[PDB]
Amino acid sequence: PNTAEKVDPGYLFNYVAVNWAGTRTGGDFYIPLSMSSQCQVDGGLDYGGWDESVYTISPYSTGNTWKHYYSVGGNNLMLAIKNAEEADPVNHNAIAQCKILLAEHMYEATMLWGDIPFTESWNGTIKYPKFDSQESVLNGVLSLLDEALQIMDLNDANAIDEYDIYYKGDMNKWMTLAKSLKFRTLMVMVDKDPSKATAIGTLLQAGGMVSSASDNLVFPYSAEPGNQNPKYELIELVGGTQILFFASNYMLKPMQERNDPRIPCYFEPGADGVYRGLGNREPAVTDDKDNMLSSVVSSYLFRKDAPELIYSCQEQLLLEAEAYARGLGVAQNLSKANELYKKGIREACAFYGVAEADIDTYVTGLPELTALTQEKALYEIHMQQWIDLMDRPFEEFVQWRRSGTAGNEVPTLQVPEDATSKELIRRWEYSPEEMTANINAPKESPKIWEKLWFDL
Amino acid sequence: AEKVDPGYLFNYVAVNWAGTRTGGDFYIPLSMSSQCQVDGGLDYGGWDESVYTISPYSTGNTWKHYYSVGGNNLMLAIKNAEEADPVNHNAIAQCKILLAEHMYEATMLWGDIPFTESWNGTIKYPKFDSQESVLNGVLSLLDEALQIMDLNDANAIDEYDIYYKGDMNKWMTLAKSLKFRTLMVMVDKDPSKATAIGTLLQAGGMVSSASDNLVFPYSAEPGNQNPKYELIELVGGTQILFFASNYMLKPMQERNDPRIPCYFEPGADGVYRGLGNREPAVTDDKDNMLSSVVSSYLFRKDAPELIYSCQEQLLLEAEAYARGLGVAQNLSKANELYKKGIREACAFYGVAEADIDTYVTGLPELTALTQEKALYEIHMQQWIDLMDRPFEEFVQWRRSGTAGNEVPTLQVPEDATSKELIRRWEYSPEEMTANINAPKESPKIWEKLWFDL
Ligand SMILES: [Cl-]
Ligand code: NA
Ligand code: NA
Repeated sequence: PNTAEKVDPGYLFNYVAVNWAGTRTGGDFYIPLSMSSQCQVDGGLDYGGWDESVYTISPYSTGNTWKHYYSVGGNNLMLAIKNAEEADPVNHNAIAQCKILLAEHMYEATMLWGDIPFTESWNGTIKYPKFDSQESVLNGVLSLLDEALQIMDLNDANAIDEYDIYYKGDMNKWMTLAKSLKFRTLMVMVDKDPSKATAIGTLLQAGGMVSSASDNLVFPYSAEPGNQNPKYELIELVGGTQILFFASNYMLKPMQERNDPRIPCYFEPGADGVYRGLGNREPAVTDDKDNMLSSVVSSYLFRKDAPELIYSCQEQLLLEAEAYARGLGVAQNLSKANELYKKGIREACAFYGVAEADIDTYVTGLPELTALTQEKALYEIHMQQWIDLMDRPFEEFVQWRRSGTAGNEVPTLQVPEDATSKELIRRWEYSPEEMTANINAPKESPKIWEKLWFDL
Repeated sequence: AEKVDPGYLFNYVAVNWAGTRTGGDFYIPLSMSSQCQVDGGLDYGGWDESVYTISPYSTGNTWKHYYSVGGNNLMLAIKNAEEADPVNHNAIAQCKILLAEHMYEATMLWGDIPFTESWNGTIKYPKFDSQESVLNGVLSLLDEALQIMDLNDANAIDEYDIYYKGDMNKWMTLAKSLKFRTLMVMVDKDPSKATAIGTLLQAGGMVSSASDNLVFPYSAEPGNQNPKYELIELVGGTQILFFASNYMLKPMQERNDPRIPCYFEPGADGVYRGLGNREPAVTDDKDNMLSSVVSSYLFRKDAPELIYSCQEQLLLEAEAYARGLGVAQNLSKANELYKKGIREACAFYGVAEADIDTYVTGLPELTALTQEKALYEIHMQQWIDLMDRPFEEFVQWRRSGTAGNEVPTLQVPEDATSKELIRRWEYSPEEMTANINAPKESPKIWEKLWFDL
């Protein structure tokens, strides 16, 4: 923490950004979350055959991911903040930028592990930091974001700019993002802490939150060697043919019932031109000539320059729609909900490259939320959220758990047949290094089916 | 996993292997635990590995490299080369040499490990082979490589061979040298290897000049920078994490070794001075560094990662002649090779020719020493050569002596739990959990491996 000397905040910020994206798109994160959440499937043991399909998350995967949030990301964001505080002139915007990423790092960590270190982390005086409750951590996330919004200065050109790969130092975009991450985090907490409804309402009244694609928080991979999306390498190592990630029936069937024009963007068809999916661990279907008849996840999503989307306007717009449908700090309003639902679906389809005319057709044909019961309207919003997040398995897993209380999650999932667990997965076990080295860690890790605080 | 280019896989392995060897989860554990370097105390480096606390992530990441990243893909590359038309015999040789070297490195950390049953679809949970099996397996792979290799076939891994660009004469020279090195590792525990060592010495054609070195060339190009540079950039670009160990510096000073300025930076007063394990780095009242840090030049972006060197080879040859391993004991020959190896060592680190001459001139002739004292000086030169190559250093230190006569003599770190010097690593968490044929308990870090007496 204080062992390092003078380090440029921008260098550190970008190092964190690159490794964070590398982590989110890596095999020790993307695969566990996609296969365990069942938003994708592995095509059985002959193909993907991922242990994570039956809830076996490797201790290397938890350790590598944990190492990123605490050593690679957290430690260096804190260091960047310290250098920005100590600079002359004080770089207020750099502090805001770094605090927003730090907030998002701790948010992601607690949504996997629940109770985790935070308040005592990155402290030279504390050898072995205590574990904070998820409730503490999530309120800590909100505080960081509010601290960022307070210290930020839109009339100061000084910021992390050349080393800000997200927004190039445009503090209006960081402001817009910080508010949106607040809103998202509040939506995560509001089932367990209903008193958050008020703060949600206040943000909805204020506006100025992520609303179009230019506002997206996205890490841009490129074709340049050295900045290629790790997902490409994953497929190159098995010959360049995408035979590891398959269309899950939990994803494809709802899309087919709604005639969703994203199907060709999310999946490749079978050899006959037909899109067809698979259950968890169901063997991929081939003909006698060994042609693939099952749908695989689109190879386009595993290309070298595939972007890594961290927070999107679709995501925001469908959450706003949900808030109005549920009347969270605002009067229940299915008219406004419908407007935002339609808008979110348009931005979703646009992001994945659906043609304008096909978007129009899809959105036109979808029932107005106005014409449904509040219960059915909310179900359709939740389903659209589930559809939106197939290629964003971390957000998907949060979304699925958040979507319902007392077994009413959308969509309804079955426990994988060959899993030890009798119940659906709800969290990750703690990393081996933290369990060994930290004397203030739990002696025992909670089981993977034990709900986290936010999850009812 | 279907049709894949062997060259693509080979290069992917090479890059990640170098990335692993120069990474903080390998270089730091080995340098700090072996005590060929020190951390300057808790205010500076403050590395847990100084007190033998090797993280379960570090063992897991390293293990993952040898088995998943390296081994699995080398096997896959070999399979694709076997199935190609025409059969790419040289690619197979190239891949087998690297695979041998991967298993060699793994057994020298963990002892008994999977090998014969690894990378097999029919075997869920592979058994652990004895180190003896693995090391003989390493020799077999190298011999298989030398046999299948074809010097009249232009076809090989060339554009994707970052080491030698497909020059199979260099791979031949290397394979023989790795055999020799591996035999030297085994000969204390298995003295019958002396004969095979003798045979290789008679034949020659082993690594002898810098162009023969197996080295991964990092560059200034973003995307191929040495991880050690990033490590120092993250703490401000000033090298305050790796410090001169007294176990390294003092022997160099008593011999007036001209590598001192290449290995270290002097203190602010121009004096080179070292530190004990975990000893706090010394500063003046003005906060200038008076202790010697490891040279920042060694942490530059294009610092090469040396995997097998001609110094290393030449000092081992010198040792073999000094000990009479399959050849008649011969301190004249040993002296010739010792002098030669020291010259190549100093040259590698950029010592000026005149200063090399002075140093080698001033060193006693092995001829004029007892065989015991001559061997001690060879061992000390080997220890000096490997400061910035901590994996090889740790092998070297353990191999250097039997029954507590290692060179140099080391003390156990004060704040370590262990009562004895470190000898191995504990097994990775994933392998202990997932493999039902793994040991229930990991051996303790002070329990000698098979080769180590
Ligand atoms: Cl900048
Ligand atoms: Na829930
Ligand atoms: Na020994």
